[PDB]
Amino acid sequence: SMNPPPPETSNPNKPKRQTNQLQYLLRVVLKTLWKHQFAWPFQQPVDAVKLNLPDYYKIIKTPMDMGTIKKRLENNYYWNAQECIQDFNTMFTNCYIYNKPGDDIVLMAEALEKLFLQKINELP
Ligand SMILES: COc1ccccc1S(=O)(=O)Nc1ccc2c(c1)CN(C)C(=O)N2
Ligand code: NA
Repeated sequence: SMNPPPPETSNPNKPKRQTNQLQYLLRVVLKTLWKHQFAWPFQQPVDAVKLNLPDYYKIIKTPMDMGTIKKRLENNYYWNAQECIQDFNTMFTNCYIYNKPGDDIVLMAEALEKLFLQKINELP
């Protein structure tokens, strides 16, 4: 039932880059998912305590969320767009691993993932 430390959004010895694809990821891909009606459960690390998911971090070993991704993009944390896309991917996959098909949270993820894949297709 306890919360690990959240994923790092800074790392001084990690090599950083600003690519036009990273800037799109923040301006278009994240900005869009963030405003969606189903974004709220993914805007911060899962709080296993408040949300009574005491098995969450017993099951999910690579947690990720949009609050973390957003800060990482804001902190120029990534080397390339693929690293960032990978964090979105981890976020979705965790949801599908942890919860059951037909859970409301799964239908939420599923709608953001459809939207995500549509906005990523238009990646410059
Ligand atoms: C039943 O609780 C919920 C159902 C749908 C959406 C959100 C909630 S909750 O925020 O009250 N609790 C919740 C319940 C389950 C999850 C999560 C949150 C977050 N998450 C990423 C996950 O994978 N499972
Ligand atoms: Na650098």
